[PDB]
Amino acid sequence: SPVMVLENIEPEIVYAGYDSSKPDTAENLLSTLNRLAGKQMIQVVKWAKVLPGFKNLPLEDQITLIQYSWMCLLSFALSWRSYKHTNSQFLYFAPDLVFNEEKMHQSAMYELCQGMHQISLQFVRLQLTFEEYTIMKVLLLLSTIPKDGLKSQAAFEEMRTNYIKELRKMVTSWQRFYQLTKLLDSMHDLVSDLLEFCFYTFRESHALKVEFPAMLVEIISDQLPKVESGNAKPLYFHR
Ligand SMILES: C[C@]12CC[C@H]3[C@@H](CCC4=CC(=O)CC[C@@]43C)[C@@H]1CC[C@@H]2C(=O)CO
Repeated sequence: SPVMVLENIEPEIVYAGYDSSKPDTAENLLSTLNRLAGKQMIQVVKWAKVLPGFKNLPLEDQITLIQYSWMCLLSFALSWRSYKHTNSQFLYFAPDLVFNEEKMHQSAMYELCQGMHQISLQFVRLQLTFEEYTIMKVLLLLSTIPKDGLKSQAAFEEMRTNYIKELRKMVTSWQRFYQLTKLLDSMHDLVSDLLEFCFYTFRESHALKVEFPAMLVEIISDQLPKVESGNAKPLYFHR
């Protein structure tokens, strides 16, 4: 049943809010992009809190998972918007913020922009259906746990596996499932890339003149303060 509920809960529109006009170099794209991230998060939490099964684990587990997987979320989402609106032609961050080989170019991010684009590209080729995306997206929320587990760990695995079963239910064949689960797996590869960059732009804020809101502040100072190592255990799907 969930799928139905997911269409409903599937977050809406979010504006980045960039007073575009004068030269927009690194110090410009990133502070607005971060700002953008800060607003979508308020949206992701609103989304997750009604999710089937997930809304059932105590508030502690819920927030942890959102933290260890926030980057996957937003990035996976960027791909879908880029794919739904521009046919993947571009990276649709926000209605008021679209990227062309020029924005990616002078965003000081061209390389990661290309990676997130390579994802949207896989969406087109596979011609992803909302159903698939919505379920895959829950799988990303449920894809990176604390190396040592969760309080409601047992309840957690049954849940995720159920969503697995659901995605395969949706896939109804085994090749499709496979392509989709392999896509999500690869995501773990991109996200680690996006995170190390986000982290060093964090640690080197003022000096690079790249600001972060406050919402994203309390999250990164929490996410990478010690996990820049390997206490963040992603849960792949294949080998
Ligand atoms: C965190 C980040 C700015 C904000 C974006 C993130 C990439 C994924 C993403 C996709 C979206 O659809 C909205 C903003 C955002 C969440 C970037 C990767 C590096 C960059 C920085 O490191 C900024 O200094």
